[PDB]
Amino acid sequence: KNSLESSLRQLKCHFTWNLMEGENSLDDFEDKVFYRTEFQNKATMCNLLAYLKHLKGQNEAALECLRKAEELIQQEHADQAEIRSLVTWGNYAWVYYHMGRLSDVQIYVDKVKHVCEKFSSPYRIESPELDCEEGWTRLKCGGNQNERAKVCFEKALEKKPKNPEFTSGLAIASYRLDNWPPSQNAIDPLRQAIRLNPDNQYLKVLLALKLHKMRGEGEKLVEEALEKAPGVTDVLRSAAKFYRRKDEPDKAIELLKKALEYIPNNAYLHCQIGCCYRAKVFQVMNLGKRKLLELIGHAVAHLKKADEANDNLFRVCSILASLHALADQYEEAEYYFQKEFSKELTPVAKQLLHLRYGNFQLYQMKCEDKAIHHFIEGVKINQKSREKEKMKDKLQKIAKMRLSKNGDSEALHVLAFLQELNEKMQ
Amino acid sequence: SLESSLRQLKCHFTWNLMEGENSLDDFEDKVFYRTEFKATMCNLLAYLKHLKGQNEAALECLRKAEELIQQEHADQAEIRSLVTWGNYAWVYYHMGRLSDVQIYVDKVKHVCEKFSSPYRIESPELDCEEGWTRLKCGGNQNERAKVCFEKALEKKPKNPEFTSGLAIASYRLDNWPPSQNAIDPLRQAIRLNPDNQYLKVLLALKLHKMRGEGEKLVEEALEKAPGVTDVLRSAAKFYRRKDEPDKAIELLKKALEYIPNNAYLHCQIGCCYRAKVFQVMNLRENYGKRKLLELIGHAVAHLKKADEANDNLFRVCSILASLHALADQYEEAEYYFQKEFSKELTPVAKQLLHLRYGNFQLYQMKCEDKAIHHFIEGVKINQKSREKEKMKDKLQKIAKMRLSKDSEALHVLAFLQELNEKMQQADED
Repeated sequence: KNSLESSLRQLKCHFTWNLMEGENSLDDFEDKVFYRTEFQNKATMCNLLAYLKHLKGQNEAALECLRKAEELIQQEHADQAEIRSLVTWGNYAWVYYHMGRLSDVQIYVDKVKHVCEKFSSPYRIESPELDCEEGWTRLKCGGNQNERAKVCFEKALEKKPKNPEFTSGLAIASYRLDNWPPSQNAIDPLRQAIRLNPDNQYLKVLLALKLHKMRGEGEKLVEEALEKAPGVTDVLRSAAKFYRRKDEPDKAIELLKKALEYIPNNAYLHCQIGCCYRAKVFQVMNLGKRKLLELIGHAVAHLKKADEANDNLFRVCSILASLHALADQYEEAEYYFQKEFSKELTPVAKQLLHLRYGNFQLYQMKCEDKAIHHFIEGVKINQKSREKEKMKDKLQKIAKMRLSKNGDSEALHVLAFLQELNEKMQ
Repeated sequence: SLESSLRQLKCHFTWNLMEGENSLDDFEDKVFYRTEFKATMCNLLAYLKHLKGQNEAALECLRKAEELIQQEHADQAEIRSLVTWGNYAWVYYHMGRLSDVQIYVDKVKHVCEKFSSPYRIESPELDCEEGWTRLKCGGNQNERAKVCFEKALEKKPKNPEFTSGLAIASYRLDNWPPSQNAIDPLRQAIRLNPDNQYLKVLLALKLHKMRGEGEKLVEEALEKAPGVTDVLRSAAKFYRRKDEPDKAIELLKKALEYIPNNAYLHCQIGCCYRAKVFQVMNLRENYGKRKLLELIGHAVAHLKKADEANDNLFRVCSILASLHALADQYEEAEYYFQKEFSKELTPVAKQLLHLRYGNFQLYQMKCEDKAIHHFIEGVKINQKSREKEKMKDKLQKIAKMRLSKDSEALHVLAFLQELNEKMQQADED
């Protein structure tokens, strides 16, 4: 008595979760997932890949994944496949429907309906009104209970968008969530989790990293985790992070080299390691031309691969630029500086860029004039930053040393301008 | 197990609402003071009374809630009534009234069979899978992925995997705090709810916080609903933020009429009088002292009702202290200072305090010795802040004086120079 769609809308699977919310870009999202899947966290994999291929218009190839998934489901979670396939089947249902295939869609809505009548609880249904009655309860509890409350109102609106009550709920919840951001007492469930799964070494590295964030336990946690599963890339990846943060670049570079052997095209890996080489450069400078030249070479090769993979996910041009700068490569430096200006930029960052480039003009190039354009355009940007305040100090310096020579006319404007900002603040 | 199956019913007993609360009193208060401001209400309450052994007391609200639901939703009584029944059943189980328990479960099973969807099922393994997926998309799906594993634990608590999920979701939400759009949902909800003035005030507070229409919204809601406390209370916050506290105070006074003794109201109005007490001081060209004191008198009385009601929700001793201090009624200032020290406090707060007190001890009280102790202790604390400096600084002045007239102070210079030693090496970095 109803559109085959309306019925498909009620199935639980990837199509009915809402995974593209706020994803401006399907290529971005495709790369973001393909790069993350190279870390072997299972069959949920094949479903996520299917969902994408469908979105890429490759429906044919999507079935290819759904199929490999229900093979994994049958072999490993084998004794009980009926409930484990619920989403895989509903993904089939949706893929076929987009292929205009009414016949198999119907098959799978059947394999679903069956397993659903067989394991249905006589205790709990599904409801917008249930999710809502709960969201109000949590809201009236308040505190960390309001984040769970937002989801509640979200879940009630997916089914029935535009409702007045559920929308009240969402709005109040959200306002509270923006005003008083929730506390993540993660350190606990990480502990509970490690208790439950000692074998899983990834969990240990997260305890180890969050401890160091809230500062002996950590170092041992990572060493156990590195000891048991050196190969597992989630472990190497996040271990390396651990050491970069403890100012141990060699340990991190070593780790990430190892992970790269497993998946040598991973962009997150090239980015990470490039950054670690960059961390060694500064450290070395703090504590030699061939080494800087060779090291700077490394960071550059790696960051280039990330920038080439996906310019939006790997915003790495500033760094490549300041890096080509150290190596006295001034042409490359330019190329990458001019590339950062074309892209989107938080006023905050656009400032840091004007400063960075300004200094590059001021010290590397002979052009103080160019430097001035940026400190100025950088300071006109209304963001309270140490960077604005650093570019001020510099423009006062240059305007003064100018009136030193000729009491010149242009400076008398910059000088006043600046003095107009100091008087206000206070 | 009877309980194993009572986990399968959606009711406050399975919402795990006490997660992160280590005091039941603080909880019952937060809730009770917000209930001075509904079927949802009676159930929440029923849950409270139960939580305090008063189970016949809980059954009461439940009967009332049910009665109320039949009026609001007579046609939907059986579907609205789900949550209530699941409470009934749990309450009875905790009273050992097994036979009445079977009755409310028997009602729930019938309703569920009647209304079950043939396409979807609620399952902890279907929440877990979704959680893993959202986890793998990352980003904003992270908070949504936490709930998924949580939802899986309430249904199936103690599982290795579901907790693994929850661990990781939670690590990442800490690392990368989700973005929070609230401006859209509010306009969308105001349009959909033209009679709920509260939303309008909320939107106004979010606008002004992004700086007009701010005042437009508030004034409409005020004239549409001059008796709704949610509205009066949030409008007052608006006007304080606006800096025009005087209107704030007037609103709060109005809300107080409806609820004489609300600790939240009192704390809020109290803080307002205090904001005026500052403002008055800045002009300083005549008001006078006889006026400060009329105002200090007002704030102190309202903050005191909150302190009395709660010493944990209303952490208002540091404020009371420096309020009697300005007053010159030092004896009282002692009390609130003594109480503040003997309480859990942040290292940074315990500096401010060492400071606020150090100053007190120097200027009004004339004990130079005592201040010295605190500036010392507040600088010994391993924290970095503006107050530590203002504090190292007062020990600079007072050290120099001892040099000019003991030699003890020479060591106050040593530690001083010794401290600022390491510090400059950081600024250069």
